[PDB]
Amino acid sequence: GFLDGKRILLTGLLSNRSIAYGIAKACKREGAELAFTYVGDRFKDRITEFAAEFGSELVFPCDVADDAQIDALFASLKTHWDSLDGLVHSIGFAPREAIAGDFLDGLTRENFRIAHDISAYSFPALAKAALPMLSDDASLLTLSYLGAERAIPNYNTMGLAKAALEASVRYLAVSLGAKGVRVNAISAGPIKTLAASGIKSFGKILDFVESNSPLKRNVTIEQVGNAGAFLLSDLASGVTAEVMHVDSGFNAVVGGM
Amino acid sequence: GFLDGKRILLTGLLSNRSIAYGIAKACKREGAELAFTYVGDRFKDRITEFAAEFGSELVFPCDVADDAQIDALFASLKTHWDSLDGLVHSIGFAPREAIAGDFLDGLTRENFRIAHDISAYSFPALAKAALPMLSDDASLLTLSYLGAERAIPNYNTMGLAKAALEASVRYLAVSLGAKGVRVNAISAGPIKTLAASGIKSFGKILDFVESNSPLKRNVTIEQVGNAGAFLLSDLASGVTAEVMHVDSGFNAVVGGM
Amino acid sequence: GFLDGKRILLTGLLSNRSIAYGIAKACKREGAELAFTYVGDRFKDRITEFAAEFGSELVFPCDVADDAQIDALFASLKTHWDSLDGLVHSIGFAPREAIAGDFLDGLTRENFRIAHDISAYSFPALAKAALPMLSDDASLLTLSYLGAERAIPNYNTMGLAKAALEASVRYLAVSLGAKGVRVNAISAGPIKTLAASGIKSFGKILDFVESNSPLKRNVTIEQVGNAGAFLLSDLASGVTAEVMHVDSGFNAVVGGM
Amino acid sequence: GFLDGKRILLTGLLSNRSIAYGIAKACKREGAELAFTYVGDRFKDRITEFAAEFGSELVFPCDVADDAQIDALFASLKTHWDSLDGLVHSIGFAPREAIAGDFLDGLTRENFRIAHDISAYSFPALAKAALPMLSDDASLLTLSYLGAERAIPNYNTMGLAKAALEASVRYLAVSLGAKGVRVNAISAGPIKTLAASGIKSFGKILDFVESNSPLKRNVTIEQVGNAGAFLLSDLASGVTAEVMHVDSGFNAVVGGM
Ligand SMILES: NC(=O)c1ccc[n+]([C@@H]2O[C@H](COP(=O)([O-])OP(=O)(O)OC[C@H]3O[C@@H](n4cnc5c(N)ncnc54)[C@H](O)[C@@H]3O)[C@@H](O)[C@H]2O)c1
Ligand SMILES: NC(=O)c1ccc[n+]([C@@H]2O[C@H](COP(=O)([O-])OP(=O)(O)OC[C@H]3O[C@@H](n4cnc5c(N)ncnc54)[C@H](O)[C@@H]3O)[C@@H](O)[C@H]2O)c1
Ligand SMILES: NC(=O)c1ccc[n+]([C@@H]2O[C@H](COP(=O)([O-])OP(=O)(O)OC[C@H]3O[C@@H](n4cnc5c(N)ncnc54)[C@H](O)[C@@H]3O)[C@@H](O)[C@H]2O)c1
Ligand SMILES: NC(=O)c1ccc[n+]([C@@H]2O[C@H](COP(=O)([O-])OP(=O)(O)OC[C@H]3O[C@@H](n4cnc5c(N)ncnc54)[C@H](O)[C@@H]3O)[C@@H](O)[C@H]2O)c1
Ligand SMILES: CCc1cc(O)c(Oc2ccc([N+](=O)[O-])cc2Cl)cc1F
Ligand SMILES: CCc1cc(O)c(Oc2ccc([N+](=O)[O-])cc2Cl)cc1F
Ligand SMILES: CCc1cc(O)c(Oc2ccc([N+](=O)[O-])cc2Cl)cc1F
Ligand SMILES: CCc1cc(O)c(Oc2ccc([N+](=O)[O-])cc2Cl)cc1F
Repeated sequence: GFLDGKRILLTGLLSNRSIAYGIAKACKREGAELAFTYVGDRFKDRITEFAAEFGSELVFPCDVADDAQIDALFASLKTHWDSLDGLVHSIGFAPREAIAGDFLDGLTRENFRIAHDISAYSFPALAKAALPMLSDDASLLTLSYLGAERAIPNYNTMGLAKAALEASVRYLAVSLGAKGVRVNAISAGPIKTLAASGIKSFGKILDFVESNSPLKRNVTIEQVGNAGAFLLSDLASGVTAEVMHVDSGFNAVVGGM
Repeated sequence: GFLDGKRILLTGLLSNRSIAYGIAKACKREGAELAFTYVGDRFKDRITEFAAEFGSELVFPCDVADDAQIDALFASLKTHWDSLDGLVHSIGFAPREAIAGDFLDGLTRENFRIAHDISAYSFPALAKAALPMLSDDASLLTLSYLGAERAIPNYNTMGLAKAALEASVRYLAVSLGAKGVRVNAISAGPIKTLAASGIKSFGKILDFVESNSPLKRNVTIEQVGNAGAFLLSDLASGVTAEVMHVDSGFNAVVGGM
Repeated sequence: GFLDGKRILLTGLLSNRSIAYGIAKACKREGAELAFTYVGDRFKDRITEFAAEFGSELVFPCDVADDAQIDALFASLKTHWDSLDGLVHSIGFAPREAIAGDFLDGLTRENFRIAHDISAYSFPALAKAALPMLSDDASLLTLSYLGAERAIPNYNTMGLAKAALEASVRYLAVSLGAKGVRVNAISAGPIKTLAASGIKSFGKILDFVESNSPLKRNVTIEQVGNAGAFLLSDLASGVTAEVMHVDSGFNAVVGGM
Repeated sequence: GFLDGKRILLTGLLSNRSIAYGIAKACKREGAELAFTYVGDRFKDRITEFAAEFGSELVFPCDVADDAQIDALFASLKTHWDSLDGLVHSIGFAPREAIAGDFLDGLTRENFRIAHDISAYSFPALAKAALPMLSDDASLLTLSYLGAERAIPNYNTMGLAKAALEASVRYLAVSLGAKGVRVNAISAGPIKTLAASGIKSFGKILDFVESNSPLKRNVTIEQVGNAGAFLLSDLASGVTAEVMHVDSGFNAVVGGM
């Protein structure tokens, strides 16, 4: 495949419906060797199962809230891999209040801090900790959503955080690009993942993009996965600082009228 | 003037070159009554002078790092004003490291947190604390910069924070808009303010927009001020969730070639 | 007013609901002297009435399909006015087929040509013919719509034409900016004008932005007019190459979900 | 490869440095069968050579200025191919005057008409003529440039035309998407093609993106080609109405300062 020999670390694989799952499958299919992170010892066995699914026994703890775990993640990976060619950042969190109902009602200094810490800061944080072992053609990929660009109901503080995340893509691209490293995001359409249970009225968004997107269909983790594999590969050698929509074209319309 | 009888609170007036100074002058010129905030008792007298300059004796402490000062700000203002028609958010900060040289070198969890806390969170925080006394036609205005949209050298972590700030404009507009309140930003071009001493190679950016902007000239606080007064006024009744460039058109070109 | 002594030529005033009507009223209110164009002798008397409404007896024929009328327009104006400070381009047309139903069904080389000729070319064409008599602080303004940025049902070929029009704003700004002349567009929300009778399901768009815009209300020609007056004035001295949304913030949301 | 069995028609292959050449190579490499168009009998033999290079004897005349040639193109192709899976639109033209020096100096009704006719109209025109034989998973791809989004020196009227072209991508995506067909553009960085000899100071743009792009290098037709192959493939099943930058990230920075 077009990722033959590429070694890629994936965060955020929580279930078989996770976006990271779809990316993992496409990457493995195209020849990559994979490693995975998880959060909390309670989940080690589940991720080891998932990892086995993709021919991997490389799983490491990483709570991105903790500097020590971020550094220890790459120290551990480094015992197995001399170089890292790909990093998939598929991680996000905000307190339920901060993504329910009215934007201001859920706004507190702490809710803001946590959302931005986990959902935005963590991406350039992992990039920085990974840097010493990044191959010169490495590719860093994060996941965003249209709520970064336009106000979407309930998304609220996550929208602010995703806006900072997309900006981080641009600044990381400049910082790491001289070396040859690329940094991109996929702005994915809604997909029924575990995280989607967080978003109130996820169902309504889903119906709405099915009915209004140019392709008149929702995207799948297979589609987001294949797009991700492309960006992580040398096929996308000329692409950096890009936020690529993989959402059936929904971002490009005004729907519902 | 077109702000006759409007009552407007301005943050961020640090000197006579501050963007807030220019906005204040244009607002006063157009008939507004003004109030001002300041940071630290060491600065109370300077701001009282500035305020006197605009026919005001209404100055209040507000360090946006402190929830208690934010709430006390509007409690105090409320003893003088029954309603608030305008709020100017002209406040920003990042640790010098986070805006010098390479993006990653200056990246730390704490530098990130502080930049976003002060430069982004503070805007919807003030909006929320002001809400009870906002008139139905009130207008909230913040200041951003092109580094939010595109990577600019040295701007670094401030770029991430300004990206979150512009997103906050959109979500605030939805939250406060039913009531009739508008929320906008001006993305201003470079202006030799005290804050600009922070940015390394501010001089180079300045020369570059003078030479490459369509108007072949840098903007002034008078120009940004007049634009701000417009947005704060009923003239801009149909305008919300907008990031308006007041930068001699520089954002719209690719210059230097 | 803030347009005291400015002399401004307005195209596209077809009725008292025209966007140009609202702009004219705001400009006159702020002190401008106005002149108007019309299309076809059949309409001379109606426009003279409208013009009288704003204290003007300056009306001139200009079908923008005809080079000769464009040049004769400014030759005639020049007999009355030594200089021109403002130009309002509020003109658009596509064959009904090209804006009904499916984009491709209405697509023909000729429909395309006409839409772009009238709706896009005409703006920089008038700018070029006006140039010799433009004051150094003159301001050129055109009207666009969100269909330029995102696909909207039925808008079709007009969307392509408005995209070219907004690009023309940027290139005109660079061409005319050295001299000091500014060039901008207002992307207006839907307004029940005569032109709106063209757009099938204008009613549905109208309801939809009322229900989904942050301000939960449609814009008025008074609002678009005041925004236009601002851009045409020295208040907007720092603003060029800008497409300003005056649409109750609708562009900034994803609505209907 | 990931285009196994896909049948793809490419326009605009003029030389071995053409962007279409690079796309053709990547498509053939990934398993596609190709067909080609050319302009003028004088060029039939050159394109037959090029086509032989990619294992093809399918070459057809198509001057996009001529409706009859557009329809005859697909009638002819249809004698060889039952279905069409991919279309590459890599065609552009403006009179030299319209892309030299000042935007207005080169502006004439005819120069405008020709640029938009050839560079924009031709894309949805080919899509419409191809429609009856398009497979349900077909993918249409056109080539654009950053001058569509921001004013670039000399690009002038081509910038207006490319703006209309990118809009056409969005409207075509909605029109053809119900069927399942995708429509996208690649906004490519500068590449020393025959067409680039048109652009005055192409050399300066080239140096400038090498020095300022995040990757600090210019893109190649190999890079644009691989990106194109991806978009034309089922790998990009979730991607439509997208303008993908393949320009070393240059669009995402403000350079030169
Ligand atoms: N699901 C969607 O519709 C969607 C759409 C667009 C964009 N995005 C984004 O895709 C990414 C992946 O989410 P998903 O949809 O696959 O849901 P998911 O629940 O399957 O994955 C989310 C991941 O976030 C991780 N996470 C949360 N806090 C963490 C922490 N402190 N440290 C490390 N990891 C942490 C979880 O472990 C989980 O694996 C997210 O960034 C999300 O915002 C998702
Ligand atoms: N100066 C520029 O070129 C420029 C350009 C574009 C955008 N912007 C922005 O304009 C706004 C105003 O900055 P300026 O250029 O007028 O410089 P300035 O130094 O005159 O104003 C900055 C203000 O930030 C305030 N501030 C910092 N920390 C604070 C805190 N914890 N609590 C309350 N206030 C605090 C300062 O008191 C000061 O008044 C900023 O948001 C800046 O990012 C500035
Ligand atoms: N009405 C809306 O909702 C709306 C919304 C957004 C943007 N825009 C735009 O605002 C502008 C004004 O339209 P309107 O809404 O006020 O409708 P309108 O019918 O009142 O004005 C349209 C004008 O186009 C003029 N026109 C058409 N062909 C012409 C030609 N060959 N030469 C000279 N003039 C010609 C007409 O004379 C008319 O005055 C248009 O550009 C329209 O696209 C309109
Ligand atoms: N070369 C670049 O740097 C560059 C950069 C960004 C975007 N784009 C675009 O890429 C596309 C391809 O151009 P290129 O760079 O490969 O140069 P090119 O000269 O190799 O290809 C241009 C093609 O335009 C075709 N063409 C012109 N008029 C035609 C007509 N009437 N009918 C049919 N075909 C016609 C030519 O035959 C030629 O094959 C163009 O659309 C160009 O605008 C090019
Ligand atoms: C609306 C589509 C959508 C967008 C997303 O960013 C998304 O991911 C998350 C959403 C919320 C949280 N949280 O609050 O903990 C975490 C994540 Cl990872 C899921 C989605 F369904
Ligand atoms: C480059 C133009 C420019 C943009 C700005 O946002 C700006 O404002 C600040 C910049 C840095 C800090 N700080 O680090 O504390 C604070 C502020 Cl308020 C000044 C500028 F000169
Ligand atoms: C949908 C909102 C909207 C957008 C517009 O541009 C608009 O103006 C026109 C629309 C169509 C034609 N025509 O085909 O002749 C002309 C004009 Cl001037 C009206 C609108 F109601
Ligand atoms: C500046 C980079 C660049 C952009 C392009 O669109 C490009 O293609 C063309 C440019 C001009 C013409 N013409 O006038 O005939 C035709 C084409 Cl196909 C070439 C480029 F070098």
